[PDB]
Amino acid sequence: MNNLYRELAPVTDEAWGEIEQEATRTFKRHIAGRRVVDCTGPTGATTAAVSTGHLLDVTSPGDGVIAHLRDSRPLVRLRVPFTITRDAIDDVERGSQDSDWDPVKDAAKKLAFAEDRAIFEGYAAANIQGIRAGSSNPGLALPDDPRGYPDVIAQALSELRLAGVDGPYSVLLSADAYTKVSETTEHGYPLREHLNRVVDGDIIWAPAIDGAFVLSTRGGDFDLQLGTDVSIGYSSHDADTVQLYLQETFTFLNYTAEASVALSA
Amino acid sequence: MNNLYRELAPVTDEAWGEIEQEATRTFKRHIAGRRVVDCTGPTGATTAAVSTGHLLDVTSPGDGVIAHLRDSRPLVRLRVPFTITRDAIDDVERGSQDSDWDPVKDAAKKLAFAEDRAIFEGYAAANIQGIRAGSSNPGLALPDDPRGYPDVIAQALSELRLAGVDGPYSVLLSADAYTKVSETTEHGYPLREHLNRVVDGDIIWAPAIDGAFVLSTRGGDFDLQLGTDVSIGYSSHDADTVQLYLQETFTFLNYTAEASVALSA
Amino acid sequence: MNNLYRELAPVTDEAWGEIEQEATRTFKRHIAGRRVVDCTGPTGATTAAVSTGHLLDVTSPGDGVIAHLRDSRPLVRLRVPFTITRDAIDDVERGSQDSDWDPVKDAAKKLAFAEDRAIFEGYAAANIQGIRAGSSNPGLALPDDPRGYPDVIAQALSELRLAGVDGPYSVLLSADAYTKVSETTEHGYPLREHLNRVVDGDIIWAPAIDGAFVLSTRGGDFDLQLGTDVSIGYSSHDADTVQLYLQETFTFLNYTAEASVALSA
Repeated sequence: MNNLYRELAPVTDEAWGEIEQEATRTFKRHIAGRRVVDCTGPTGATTAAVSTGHLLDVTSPGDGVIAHLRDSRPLVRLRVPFTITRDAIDDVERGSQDSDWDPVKDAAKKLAFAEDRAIFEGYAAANIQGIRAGSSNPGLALPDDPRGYPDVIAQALSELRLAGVDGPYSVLLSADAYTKVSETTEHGYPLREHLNRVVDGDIIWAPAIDGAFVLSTRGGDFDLQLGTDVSIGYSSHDADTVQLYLQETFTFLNYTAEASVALSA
Repeated sequence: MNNLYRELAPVTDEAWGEIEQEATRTFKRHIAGRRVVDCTGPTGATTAAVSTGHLLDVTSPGDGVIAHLRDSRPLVRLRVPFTITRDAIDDVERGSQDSDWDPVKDAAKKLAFAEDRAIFEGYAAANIQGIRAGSSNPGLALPDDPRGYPDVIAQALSELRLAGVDGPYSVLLSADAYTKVSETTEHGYPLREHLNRVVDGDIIWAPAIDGAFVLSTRGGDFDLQLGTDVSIGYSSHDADTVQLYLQETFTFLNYTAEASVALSA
Repeated sequence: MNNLYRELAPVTDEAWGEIEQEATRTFKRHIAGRRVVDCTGPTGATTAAVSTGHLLDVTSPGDGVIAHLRDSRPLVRLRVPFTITRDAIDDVERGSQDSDWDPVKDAAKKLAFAEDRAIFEGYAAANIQGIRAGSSNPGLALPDDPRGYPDVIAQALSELRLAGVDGPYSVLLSADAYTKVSETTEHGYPLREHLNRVVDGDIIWAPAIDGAFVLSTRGGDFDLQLGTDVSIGYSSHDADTVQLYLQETFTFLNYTAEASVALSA
């Protein structure tokens, strides 16, 4: 057995396969960060913190001793509990499709949005600085006319060039901002066909974040430290329902404050 | 012999080859569904229904017994009768072309439109829910200016993204709506060259349906269960004509109500 | 794991072996049908219905299309819940006999009687016609003097001969009717030794049914379609008791209405 207690769940292996596929697809769909950032681990269940390598002054233990407490960032565990009906589970070994995995999908969306907001917006209670607060470049703003977005993006890319940051650059837009750039034409010309040439990397739907971000993807600038990847485990059950949860443990380290521009909403 | 009774038809093998080729080409041309939906079977002549895996409460047979009647969806057989002249058949072994297979073509069009309207518009008498009624996403509408269609399509695709549905997405338009998007330019730029980039799958002529549909083609969301594929069989003949029919038996299962948007006319 | 959730039950493997043996013996003892009828399957967990091969007229989907909905009979699942004490289970690995499996026995009796009454008496809520309602031969009656039973049975067998139905014929009697024919002598001669020669097949105790039935056992006339054979699974437990259930899913098809005579009580 294992800390997930899957062997205790009234969930047949076919329904485990279904819940795993639904969670994996929904998380991969909503998660923006792991396309951009370097993705280190999973280092395992025993990793509690990561070495920042820095040292902190602390009161000496005794005469003439110098004491430096070593700095580290703790890993945070996020867990989203979700309840699936036993009806939907038992239907699976009867060969069903259209078992209602909407609790799994909504849970995986909440988890992906919590991770992505920890990465980009920061999560103070975990001491995750986040790309927005950890960005040294001038904060831009998106206009109300999406036809201006290639201007603000070429501005941000000129900030990145002047800051000395290599490509390949990539741009992340919030869900509505991506809708706008998906509709928009300039004089009938597809404006995302202009963006696909202004931006030499990729243009990414990031529904969790606010405004937009322009980033380098040269590597080494952003590091998502996974302790444990997205895991499905058992909480409880009753006559009608099984309480499961989605869980991961991670921390985000922002190594290069110049490597990002925040485009505020 | 066989339930088609082809051996009883006054139709030479060359004219069977001609009628089969005409029916196959005309059905493949008109049928939209089988390009989008997963296409399971033909499971054979013995399949009468498909397991939905669900269970239905029914009155118990006796004290303390629990009885659950198992849910299933019946297969429907569609048959279109068509009459070809014996003149046109006997001409075939004389090496003719321009034998009048227009009855075969009109029959294959009626059959393809009946299948596609069962899939998309639903067929109440078969308990086929259909994608339109079985779609949970907000119902859109097409504008009178086709230059607006990339907007309504990027709207529907944003609904699909927000609903968490993967691509590759595809768009089906009714015959006139496809004519309109085939003509249209925006500022001279081919508007279907914009659509070919907004839509990462395919843009499909679907003359049977009303308005338009935007769908995912990731698989597993729509399942056309063929009992028997399109089959040509013999009904009767007289001195001048042979009554044939086109027939198939199928059911359509709509597993993912979120995976579709109906764009009403 | 599996839809029975046996791995979740606090029931040691020795007590599983005991409960399986008690259920199997008690079901085989009470079940009359499966000695007479052909017994097809178990076809598996995915079978929801059986093809009757017939076709049903339904409203056409469109001009000139002919639509026939295919007829099928749904499978019914019967479940009898039964509670065994954990005392009786834990006694088993201590090497006990006279663990109180009377809940298992009473459950297997209720299940066997529900199946046999579905087969013979019919089960309207499952659309099981049943041999009694599905018998075309004249309905006989049993007399109050069991010494008349060889007469009524030779009458029924003459009905079967005149109806053109082969042997080997068999006779099923309700529990008291079998008691009566077990006691009875005519002039000291064992009357079941007369019946063993009037009836060339077998004489069967059928406690579930009313009156008696005389049947052919040539095969092909009666078909019990098992989806899943008698299965033991776990519902819940507490500190003192385990709620289990006995379950099967089946349907009965009565192919030859002339092949049976109902001898009413």
